[PDB]
Amino acid sequence: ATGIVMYGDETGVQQTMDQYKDKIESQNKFEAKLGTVNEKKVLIMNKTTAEKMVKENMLKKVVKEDVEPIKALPAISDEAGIVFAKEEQKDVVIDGKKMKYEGNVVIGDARKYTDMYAVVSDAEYAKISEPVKTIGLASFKENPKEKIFPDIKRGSKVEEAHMVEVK
Repeated sequence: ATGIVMYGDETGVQQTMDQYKDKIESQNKFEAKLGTVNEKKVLIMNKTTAEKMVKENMLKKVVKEDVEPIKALPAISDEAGIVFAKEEQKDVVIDGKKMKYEGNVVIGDARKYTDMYAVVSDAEYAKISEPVKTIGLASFKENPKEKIFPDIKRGSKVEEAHMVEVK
């Protein structure tokens, strides 16, 4: 793996990219809102953002003890947002709207930063008041696992980070 997915405030994610800019060959920033539902964390994004994550192969279905990138985002509409979680969850309500369960899909190669992931229409997302967070994907020119990754984890710029296999 040569990718690192990081989560946190935009400024912390950006500062981290900046620190390692000459070592990074590509990067992607995705905005989401981090909230809670039923004592669990939920990372909420809009359709436009989730579609872009699918194009980077960053939404991955959990399969046995591994992961496989989803190739299409399930249908999203104002009357039917979706939720991804480890187990079936049919009572997830976000901003008064019940989400439709769409399986055990995670960002990157493991469940990090949240318990569940929700995707709602762009118009629905605009109405959610929860704090905005940035999900950053950095693809490194060379293996960053032995020094860069632990330094990011020990640091205080991002809230969470994990190694991932890039597209």
